[PDB]
Amino acid sequence: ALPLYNQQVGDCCIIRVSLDVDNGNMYKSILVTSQDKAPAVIRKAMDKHNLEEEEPEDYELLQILSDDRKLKIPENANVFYAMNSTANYDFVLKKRT
Repeated sequence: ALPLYNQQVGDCCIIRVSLDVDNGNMYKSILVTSQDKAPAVIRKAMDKHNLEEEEPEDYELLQILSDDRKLKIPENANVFYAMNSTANYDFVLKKRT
Protein backbone atom coordinates (compact mmCIF):
# COMPACT_ATOMS: atom_id res chain seq x y z
CA ALA A 1 0.00 0.00 0.00
CA LEU A 2 2.55 2.60 1.17
CA PRO A 3 6.32 2.73 1.91
CA LEU A 4 8.08 3.41 5.24
CA TYR A 5 7.96 6.81 6.98
CA ASN A 6 9.45 9.20 4.40
CA GLN A 7 7.14 12.14 3.61
CA GLN A 8 4.42 12.68 6.22
CA VAL A 9 2.56 16.01 6.06
CA GLY A 10 -0.93 16.36 7.53
CA ASP A 11 -2.77 16.38 10.87
CA CYS A 12 -0.39 14.04 12.73
CA CYS A 13 3.25 13.25 13.60
CA ILE A 14 5.55 10.81 15.45
CA ILE A 15 7.34 10.69 18.82
CA ARG A 16 10.10 8.76 20.61
CA VAL A 17 9.40 8.80 24.36
CA SER A 18 11.88 7.64 27.03
CA LEU A 19 11.34 7.29 30.79
CA ASP A 20 14.23 8.19 33.11
CA VAL A 21 13.16 8.93 36.71
CA ASP A 22 11.39 6.28 38.82
CA ASN A 23 11.07 3.67 36.05
CA GLY A 24 14.12 2.83 33.93
CA ASN A 25 12.30 1.72 30.78
CA MET A 26 13.59 1.54 27.20
CA TYR A 27 12.73 3.97 24.37
CA LYS A 28 9.17 3.82 23.00
CA SER A 29 7.60 5.49 19.94
CA ILE A 30 4.32 7.38 20.32
CA LEU A 31 1.90 8.77 17.71
CA VAL A 32 1.27 12.53 17.49
CA THR A 33 -1.77 14.53 16.35
CA SER A 34 -2.22 17.96 14.74
CA GLN A 35 -3.40 19.61 17.97
CA ASP A 36 -1.57 17.35 20.44
CA LYS A 37 -1.32 18.52 24.07
CA ALA A 38 0.55 17.65 27.30
CA PRO A 39 -2.28 15.37 28.62
CA ALA A 40 -2.24 13.47 25.32
CA VAL A 41 1.57 13.21 25.32
CA ILE A 42 1.74 11.62 28.78
CA ARG A 43 -1.43 9.60 28.11
CA LYS A 44 -0.18 8.16 24.81
CA ALA A 45 3.29 7.75 26.34
CA MET A 46 1.90 5.89 29.37
CA ASP A 47 0.03 3.50 27.05
CA LYS A 48 3.31 2.54 25.37
CA HIS A 49 5.16 2.64 28.71
CA ASN A 50 2.56 0.55 30.55
CA LEU A 51 5.18 -0.61 33.08
CA GLU A 52 4.68 1.21 36.40
CA GLU A 53 4.59 4.46 34.38
CA GLU A 54 0.86 5.27 34.17
CA GLU A 55 0.47 8.80 35.59
CA PRO A 56 -0.98 11.47 33.23
CA GLU A 57 -0.67 14.36 35.70
CA ASP A 58 2.67 13.28 37.20
CA TYR A 59 5.30 13.67 34.45
CA GLU A 60 7.48 16.21 32.63
CA LEU A 61 8.02 16.60 28.88
CA LEU A 62 11.65 16.88 27.74
CA GLN A 63 13.24 16.63 24.27
CA ILE A 64 16.65 16.05 22.68
CA LEU A 65 17.32 17.98 19.45
CA SER A 66 20.19 19.39 17.37
CA ASP A 67 19.55 23.13 17.66
CA ASP A 68 17.70 22.53 20.94
CA ARG A 69 20.19 20.03 22.45
CA LYS A 70 17.91 19.31 25.43
CA LEU A 71 14.67 21.02 26.51
CA LYS A 72 12.30 20.42 29.45
CA ILE A 73 8.65 21.49 29.68
CA PRO A 74 6.43 21.14 32.82
CA GLU A 75 2.98 19.50 33.07
CA ASN A 76 1.67 22.27 30.78
CA ALA A 77 3.50 20.76 27.78
CA ASN A 78 0.77 21.96 25.38
CA VAL A 79 3.20 24.25 23.54
CA PHE A 80 5.94 21.57 23.79
CA TYR A 81 4.95 20.34 20.31
CA ALA A 82 5.36 23.84 18.83
CA MET A 83 8.93 23.96 20.23
CA ASN A 84 10.31 20.40 20.15
CA SER A 85 9.02 19.82 16.58
CA THR A 86 12.10 21.30 14.88
CA ALA A 87 14.00 18.27 13.54
CA ASN A 88 14.25 15.27 15.89
CA TYR A 89 11.51 13.79 18.11
CA ASP A 90 13.42 12.16 20.98
CA PHE A 91 11.41 13.34 23.97
CA VAL A 92 12.01 12.20 27.55
CA LEU A 93 9.03 11.40 29.77
CA LYS A 94 10.29 12.11 33.30
CA LYS A 95 8.00 11.38 36.27
CA ARG A 96 7.39 14.05 38.92
CA THR A 97 9.83 12.93 41.63
